Amino acid sequence: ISDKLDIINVNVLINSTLTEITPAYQRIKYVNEKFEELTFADILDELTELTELAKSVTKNDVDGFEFYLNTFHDVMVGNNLFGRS
Amino acid sequence: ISDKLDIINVNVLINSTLTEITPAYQRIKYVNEKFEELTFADILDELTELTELAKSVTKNDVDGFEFYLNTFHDVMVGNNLFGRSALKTASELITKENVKTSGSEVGNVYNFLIVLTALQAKAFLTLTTCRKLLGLADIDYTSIMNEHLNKEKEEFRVNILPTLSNTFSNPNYAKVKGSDEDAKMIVEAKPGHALIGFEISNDSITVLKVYEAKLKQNYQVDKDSLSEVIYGDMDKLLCPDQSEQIYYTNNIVFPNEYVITKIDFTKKMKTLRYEVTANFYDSSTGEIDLNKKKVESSEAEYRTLSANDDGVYMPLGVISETFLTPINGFGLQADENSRLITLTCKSYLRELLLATDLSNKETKLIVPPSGFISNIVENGSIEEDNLEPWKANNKNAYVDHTGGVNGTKALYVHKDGGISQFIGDKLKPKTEYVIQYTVKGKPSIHLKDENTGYIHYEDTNNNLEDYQTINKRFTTGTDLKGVYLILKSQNGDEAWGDNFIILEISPSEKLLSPELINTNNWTSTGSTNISGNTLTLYQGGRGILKQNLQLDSFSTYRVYFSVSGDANVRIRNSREVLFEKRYMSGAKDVSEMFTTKFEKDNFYIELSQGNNLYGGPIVHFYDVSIK
Repeated sequence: ISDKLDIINVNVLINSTLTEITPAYQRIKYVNEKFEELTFADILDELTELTELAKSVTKNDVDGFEFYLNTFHDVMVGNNLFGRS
Repeated sequence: ISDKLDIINVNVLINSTLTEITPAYQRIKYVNEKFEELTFADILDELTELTELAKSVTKNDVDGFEFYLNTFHDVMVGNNLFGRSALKTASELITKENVKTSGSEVGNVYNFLIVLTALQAKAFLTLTTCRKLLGLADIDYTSIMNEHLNKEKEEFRVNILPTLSNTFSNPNYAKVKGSDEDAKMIVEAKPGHALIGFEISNDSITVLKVYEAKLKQNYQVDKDSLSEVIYGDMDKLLCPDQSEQIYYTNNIVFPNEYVITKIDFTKKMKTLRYEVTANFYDSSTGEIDLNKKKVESSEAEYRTLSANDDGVYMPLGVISETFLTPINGFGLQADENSRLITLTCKSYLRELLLATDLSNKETKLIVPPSGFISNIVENGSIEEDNLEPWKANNKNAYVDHTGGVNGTKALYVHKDGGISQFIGDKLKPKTEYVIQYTVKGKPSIHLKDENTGYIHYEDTNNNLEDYQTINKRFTTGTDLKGVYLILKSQNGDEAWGDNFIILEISPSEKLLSPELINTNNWTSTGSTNISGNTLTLYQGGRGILKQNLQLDSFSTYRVYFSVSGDANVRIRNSREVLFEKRYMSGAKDVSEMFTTKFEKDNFYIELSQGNNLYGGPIVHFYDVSIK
């Protein structure tokens, strides 16, 4: 029973870190997977479809890509409400 | 406490998967539900609103609809921060909360997978529809959709399916009491058919509803061959009521390529004993050959429910995989501490999946129908507003839409014009039938024949202020071809009903018990005399009355004696004994139950009494019989 309780507590802490980090993680993963060829270093179609994305990524907003990067770092280090990393 | 901890851990994992997947899920669900008509294949207003929506859907952003689709797939497969998959946690949950579930774990988890894959497919469909509606260039999302669905089904096949059970039991229970009147049942399928599901329902009378169908490929089912059968003596067979009951529990399991086709319950002397037959089925073709394997309930494991005034808990619900499939195993379990009875079958769904859908093939899985297919009263529920089957004689008694089982269209009657439906042909003579219907008011139902004044079923005088569901049984005996159902109002009042059902229950066979012993086969030795129907052993002689018998395999029998004097009786084999007793002085009358076990060979009854200097007196047997 004590072993089960240890596992449950670890899972609860994982739930907390997920609540904190999952949106930034998912958005970073999507943007990375959708800019592989360009960073790896129909044509006009893909170029326009990725230029729209680029515009959506460099946009300086409260919910911008830079916001998600900074929050990812803060949750990695432990700059949270409760000091968990 | 450990069980509670398991439940809590499963709930925590569900919380994690929710945190990961709930936004994409909600947005996909909303977009799908808001693009139904367009993908189903004020005007300008809705078109402009859906053009704005489409613009909001095809927009390439970090938080676009494609982003949510990709994240949904990634959380389904397990491409997360910590390598957990929504499918694994969903399977864990389902495996835990399978309390009142009708199907198996394989079926439930695969139904979860089906609903999610359908969500994703419809999401891609509405995405393409939006792109077309706006006028943009086709991106052909079929490749991405196929990749996602195939990877998800592969996740399920590899990491989920191997650890799921394929056994399904009955979900619910009901208190019931039945007659111990030597009942018998034979749930049998047509020679070229198989059993695929059962449904036990108890509204007012208990009824079993068995399905049958032909198979095609890899245990698939022929949708153009579904058939139903109804049985009524299911409560009389699984209930002790007054004087105890015995159940021979044993989980028959046949090898693969075999499909159950018959189940014979034989209730002889308060012992419930079922035998199952399984025909051979070729996985490649859809034909079931007449190569049969028969398995019975093993003797050594029987459980007895003692007599109790309260009724026992009999199964209730749909005993069937989430998708109709052949049955590979069958068993019955009984619990005395709770007086529970559970039917538990074992299906082939894993094989069908591994051979078809999980191989990127095609499948048409049939869901257990929640209504009687064999119903002979067309449009009984009266959902189609046009009463083409039914009809009204006089300008009254019409379709009251407000009436009926909540959201339906009931039949109504006011003055003297009754609504009638012709159902004379689709019947049989002297075969039992079950009628059922819900009604409100003061109705009057009659199954009447225009020719001859025979009145099969009649129901009158019922001040049902609220909706009440009547179920009765009856028989038929007349021309039949001129019989039809009629709904009028008692005297002159008004009333309306719905949910008309007339089922043809299969006839129940009476359990025959052979006499087994005849006076003409009494191998006697020593000083002993058989006079008509009496046996006499003389004291002082080393004589005995041995008689050979022929007993079935795992059957039960009852021996009746009326003895006077000191007697000993032993029903036994050469190496096993079924019964043995020396009643000593008192043996006026005695009935004794004895079983056979896995023997059925060289069984004999010995009437004997061994003593030395006892000479003169005699011992007498009367009415010695095995039944």
